[PDB]
Amino acid sequence: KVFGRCELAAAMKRHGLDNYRGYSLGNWVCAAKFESNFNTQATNRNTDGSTDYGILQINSRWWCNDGRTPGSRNLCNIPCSALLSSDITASVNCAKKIVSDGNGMNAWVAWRNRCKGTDVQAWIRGC
Ligand SMILES: [Cl-]
Repeated sequence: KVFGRCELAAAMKRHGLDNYRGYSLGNWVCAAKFESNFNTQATNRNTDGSTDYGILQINSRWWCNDGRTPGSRNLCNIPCSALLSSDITASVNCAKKIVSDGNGMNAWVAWRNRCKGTDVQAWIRGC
């Protein structure tokens, strides 16, 4: 599915992301916009043989297991296929582990480059 902006904001808030580990809700909404264009089925292959999966483009080298990525660590203990559900639960649960690992939201390249330093609360304004 393709979420609307406020639709995703509300779902992410229900799933506990607002202010999680220091990151206000707008950060997460902006990240999803630029990572997946709000599409729960987005996938992108990388040079290292990994793939990024779902609404938050979770990577198959470190975080989820897709069975085809060399050096897999599966630190979220989740099959990547679950991260292509239209229900965001598994992606949120893994994102919480990622953002707790010690480098904040820097794991998300699109957030680092296109969200960080901007007024991210604009992404939840009007909702
Ligand atoms: Cl604005």
